[PDB]
Amino acid sequence: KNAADIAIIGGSGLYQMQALTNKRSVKIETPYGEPSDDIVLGELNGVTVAFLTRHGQGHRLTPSEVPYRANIYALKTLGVRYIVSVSAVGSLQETLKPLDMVIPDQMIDMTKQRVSTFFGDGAVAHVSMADPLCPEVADILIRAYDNADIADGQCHAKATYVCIEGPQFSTRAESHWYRQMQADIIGMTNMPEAKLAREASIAYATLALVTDFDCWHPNEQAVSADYAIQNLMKNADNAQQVIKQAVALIASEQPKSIAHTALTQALVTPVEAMSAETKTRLAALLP
Amino acid sequence: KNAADIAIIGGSGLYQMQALTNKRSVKIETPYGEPSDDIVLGELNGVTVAFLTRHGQGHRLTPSEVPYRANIYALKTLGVRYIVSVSAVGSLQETLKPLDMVIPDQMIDMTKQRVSTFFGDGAVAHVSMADPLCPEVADILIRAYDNADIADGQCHAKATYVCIEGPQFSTRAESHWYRQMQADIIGMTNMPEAKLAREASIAYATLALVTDFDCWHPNEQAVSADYAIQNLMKNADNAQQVIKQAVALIASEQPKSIAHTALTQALVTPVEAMSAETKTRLAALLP
Amino acid sequence: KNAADIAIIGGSGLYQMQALTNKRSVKIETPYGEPSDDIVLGELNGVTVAFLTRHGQGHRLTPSEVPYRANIYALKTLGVRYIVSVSAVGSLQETLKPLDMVIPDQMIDMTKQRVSTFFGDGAVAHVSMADPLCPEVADILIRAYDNADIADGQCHAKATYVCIEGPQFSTRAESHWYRQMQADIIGMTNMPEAKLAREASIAYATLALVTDFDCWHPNEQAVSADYAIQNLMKNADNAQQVIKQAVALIASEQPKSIAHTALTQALVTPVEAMSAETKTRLAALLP
Ligand SMILES: CCN(CC)c1ccc2c(-c3ccccc3C(=O)O)c3ccc(=[N+](CC)CC)cc-3oc2c1
Ligand SMILES: CCN(CC)c1ccc2c(-c3ccccc3C(=O)O)c3ccc(=[N+](CC)CC)cc-3oc2c1
Ligand SMILES: CCN(CC)c1ccc2c(-c3ccccc3C(=O)O)c3ccc(=[N+](CC)CC)cc-3oc2c1
Ligand SMILES: CCN(CC)c1ccc2c(-c3ccccc3C(=O)O)c3ccc(=[N+](CC)CC)cc-3oc2c1
Ligand SMILES: CCN(CC)c1ccc2c(-c3ccccc3C(=O)O)c3ccc(=[N+](CC)CC)cc-3oc2c1
Ligand SMILES: CCN(CC)c1ccc2c(-c3ccccc3C(=O)O)c3ccc(=[N+](CC)CC)cc-3oc2c1
Ligand SMILES: [Cl-]
Ligand SMILES: [Cl-]
Ligand SMILES: [Cl-]
Ligand SMILES: [Cl-]
Ligand SMILES: [Cl-]
Ligand SMILES: [Cl-]
Repeated sequence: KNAADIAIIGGSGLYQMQALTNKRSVKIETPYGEPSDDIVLGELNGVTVAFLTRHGQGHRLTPSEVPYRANIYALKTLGVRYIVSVSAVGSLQETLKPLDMVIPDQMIDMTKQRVSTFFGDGAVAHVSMADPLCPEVADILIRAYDNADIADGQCHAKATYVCIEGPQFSTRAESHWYRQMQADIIGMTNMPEAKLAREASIAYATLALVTDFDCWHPNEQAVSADYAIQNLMKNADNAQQVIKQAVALIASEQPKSIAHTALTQALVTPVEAMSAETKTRLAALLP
Repeated sequence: KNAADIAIIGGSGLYQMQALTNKRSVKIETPYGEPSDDIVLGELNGVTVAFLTRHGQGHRLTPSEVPYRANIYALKTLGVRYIVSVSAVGSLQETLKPLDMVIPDQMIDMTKQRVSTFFGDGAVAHVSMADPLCPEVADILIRAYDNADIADGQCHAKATYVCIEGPQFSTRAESHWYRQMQADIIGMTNMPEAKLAREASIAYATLALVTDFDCWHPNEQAVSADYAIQNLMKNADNAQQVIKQAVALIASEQPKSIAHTALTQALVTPVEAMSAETKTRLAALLP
Repeated sequence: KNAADIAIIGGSGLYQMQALTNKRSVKIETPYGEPSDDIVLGELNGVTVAFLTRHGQGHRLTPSEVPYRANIYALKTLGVRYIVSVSAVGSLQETLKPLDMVIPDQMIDMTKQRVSTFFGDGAVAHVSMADPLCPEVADILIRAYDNADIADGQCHAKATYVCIEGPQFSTRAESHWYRQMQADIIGMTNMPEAKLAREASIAYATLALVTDFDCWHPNEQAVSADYAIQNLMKNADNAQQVIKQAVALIASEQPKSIAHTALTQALVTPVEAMSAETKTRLAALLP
């Protein structure tokens, strides 16, 4: 009977959602192997939410090895229609400061080595990622931030997230180049997660937590190393207040998302043309 | 006795060449496994042409999983000296409109996960891709287009094709970025096909069929979804007329291509230095 | 008892270091398989240096298949604290001419298919690559060049190296694009080598040998093909004089490098949290 309309995918610094009631863990098997950790289900004011720690318990996974296809497939099997990804990012812009949040509206996928589709091997589909972060969810995030009355920082909307492979932080020349491409924040995880969520017909948007300037800033002075985890911990607690507010808005407003029908004019291979093995592997994504 | 000097690699919307006479299919085994489909051989005015459907019958393959090395190796075994790749593309430029054709002269390889050389594991070679689309074949395509007297659209030469991994269409920020890199059209398939054709000493050029603006255009209005396959079908039939004319010109003119000797000053490992296994795998490419 | 504080990783045209005395070869097993070739140990004026031919004997490896993790791991096991990578590059800038040397201070990793970290599968670490080429070693290289009194060319410092996957040389549009990103030289090998050296806490810098303009120059005239190996051979012999001088300076000056402590605030997984298998695989990199 385990079902949730709304999921939170928690990034660096988010290993649990403390405030959920009647917490219970579910191990979901998928055709893509195991998700990053058992998915936690609980209620935030009677609204059932699924919480998935992207890096697993103890932060055991690097961005490149996160099982993105299992995680999105598992959330699909729970009936999730809305995902909020909560991710630590570096800032590429002077006006986006540590402890600010950013709700990007665009993304550029610079990742190299990640499987970034559920398709292939028997089924062809080409979803549009023109608007890769659902504006109805992004608008909710903006009002959720304001509703949370956060003491530190501000929230910026309409930014571009560039996703890199990792795990190392960027060289200065790479940071300069991402700036020239008009990117605003940098992270390692929201691709291929945004692509996969779209293929799975799930509305997906990102609440980014600015943890520092990328390296385009000479952090050289002895005043940089340990504050950086402490601000990651402060960001994470601010993020929890924002999520509380956002879950409330999604539950009451239930916005229509273009993601919800993304597969239907993108699927090239008719379901009747798929092999038994292909249909079985794609079962939760197909109408 | 199955030999062809000229091959057409057909993209989205091109699953056959109807006009060829004495059609016959050949299954070619290669050291890279099977090509995308049986290669069809037939005569266009007594000129033997090989036709290969890049996506296989029924459009079964996504761009990332096309067996590019098998396809080019197989066409090499038939003695093909000239390839025309016929590919559906998105436009990144206002003046390149749906139903136009584009004959690019440059390419940028943004693909991530494709094996993009026949070399490695026993043999080292570094071919130049400075001019990655043979200008002698591109010039033939331009005159072929004019000779075909196409009713809809115009043909543009001297454009840059950016090849992305796919399968999803680009985000708006990615489209903006490709524009800033001076790319003109976007597709998913002509890399590594152009690199492999060059390593195989085969002259290779692209006839691109504009199927729509990339996403940098708000197709939002209900007036976009189904016309998009119908214009892909119109493009494909216009393309057939162009190919008819181009095969005629290549057959009569037999232009000299720099691709024809591309391997000879690029090969670092002397053939006498290769292992038996390496020589056998590379046999059709070596002098 | 085989130990060296300093290693030279030799690129195209560098298959040995002739001047070392009491040469002896060591085969090092690593958890990442075998290095590119047996590492040669010898003394340059009584200073022990390790010499590793990146492409193996006979130039047998392409850039994509070099075992970068084995090579860096093996040099770590010898106690190497300083690496000079000596690499052939193409120039993207008019003022960087064939036979010049370039000591870059920045790098952009455009490679696609290379394992670019020792981390994952049990251990998470995020080293900063903000300054990816140790300025203390780069400054030594500059003074080493001057000390070597090279007859042909000049040496340029403070350049950006863009690393591409290879093996083909760049299209003109790609060369144009790398110019627009403010890159100065192009090579195929120093990523992921620079990332891995940083994770291994080894100071790493590059002596780049300009072997020609990239393709952004019409080498068309019959005056280009064979001079290109002869200038690669002249570069290589100039490089040996520079290395002689650089080894001397590193040995006497022993500069402190930020690389030397790069792992200590970057490691996320506590050593006590790693599995036996993970600790064993990472043993030489861990404190
Ligand atoms: C030389 C520039 N300095 C070094 C002292 C830094 C320092 C930290 C980062 C971080 C970062 C990551 C985790 C915790 C704190 C930080 C921080 O900054 O202070 C980053 C954290 C994320 C990030 N995004 C880039 C992929 C990925 C999330 C970029 C980051 O860049 C940093 C640069
Ligand atoms: C290799 C990458 N190229 C870039 C254009 C593509 C992209 C899309 C298609 C589509 C297609 C594209 C967008 C949305 C829906 C479809 C679809 O398919 O429904 C197609 C849709 C139908 C189709 N035919 C298969 C024979 C239908 C007769 C072929 C299609 O080919 C495509 C090729
Ligand atoms: C939001 C922007 N709109 C959505 C309604 C579109 C719509 C379609 C495409 C297509 C496309 C692909 C197959 C059939 C028709 C189309 C079309 O456009 O109408 C494309 C087809 C190819 C293409 N190249 C990009 C890789 C690959 C061929 C890009 C395309 O971009 C499209 C954007
Ligand atoms: C790792 C990537 N780097 C970028 C410069 C390269 C690139 C090319 C070569 C070549 C080379 C380059 C272009 C055309 C022909 C050759 C060739 O090789 O014939 C070489 C050609 C000969 C050669 N020697 C092998 C010991 C010949 C003595 C070494 C070569 O090394 C190259 C390295
Ligand atoms: C059309 C442009 N012309 C063709 C005649 C060339 C010619 C050579 C290169 C070389 C190159 C590589 C090995 C030996 C000599 C050369 C050379 O140039 O003359 C290169 C050698 C390295 C290089 N870096 C690019 C990856 C890699 C080392 C780029 C190179 O670009 C070249 C372009
Ligand atoms: C997925 C990519 N994102 C980009 C910011 C990152 C990047 C870094 C961290 C770090 C981190 C970052 C930089 C330097 C040291 C660390 C560290 O870790 O010591 C972390 C350091 C500690 C940590 N906590 C694990 C639960 C400590 C409580 C989490 C960290 O998460 C990171 C995430
Ligand atoms: Cl932790
Ligand atoms: Cl920092
Ligand atoms: Cl179809
Ligand atoms: Cl459309
Ligand atoms: Cl050689
Ligand atoms: Cl040359």
